[PDB]
Amino acid sequence: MNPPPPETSNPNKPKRQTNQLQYLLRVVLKTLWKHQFAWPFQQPVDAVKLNLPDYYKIIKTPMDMGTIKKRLENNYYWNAQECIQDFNTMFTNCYIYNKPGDDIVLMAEALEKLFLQKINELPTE
Ligand SMILES: CCc1c(-c2nc3ccc(N4CCOCC4)cc3[nH]2)[nH]c(C)c1C(C)=O
Repeated sequence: MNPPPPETSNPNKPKRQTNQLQYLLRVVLKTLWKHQFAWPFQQPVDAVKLNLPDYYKIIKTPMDMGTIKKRLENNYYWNAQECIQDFNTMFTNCYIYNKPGDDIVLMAEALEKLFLQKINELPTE
């Protein structure tokens, strides 16, 4: 069964915009989004549709690029490290749930390298 998706806005959580958060949305997220391997990561894992009944029995901190995008659009993060942490959570969840050699893991690995490539240099303040 599917849990509620991660929140994308919270009235108790303070919002912020930085030059690095604008970078992560405009170039990092939006370039990754257009990659040929992006499609499995553009929305939360639908355990019912994908016939993965154990996915949320294993993954207790789910994360996907659609949630990250909405969070960036809503100024949900305080800084860039908070957003990068969500990207790393998405990738690690995929390696936790699946095994080396799986097609999904090969796709995740390709996207992680491109992500690291792009966050290697970020803008300044
Ligand atoms: C292999 C199952 C899996 C997916 C995934 N399988 C998908 C199949 C179809 C779609 N579609 C979405 C809407 O457009 C039409 C096609 C999205 C999918 N995402 N993602 C992740 C992170 C995993 C893991 C780690 O097990």
